[PDB]
Amino acid sequence: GIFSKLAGKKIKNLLISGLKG
Repeated sequence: GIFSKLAGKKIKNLLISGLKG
């Protein structure tokens, strides 16, 4: 639920961090 919907955030935080390098 809350963690399922919030997943869209964490995933976006790792994508930008993994692509920023």
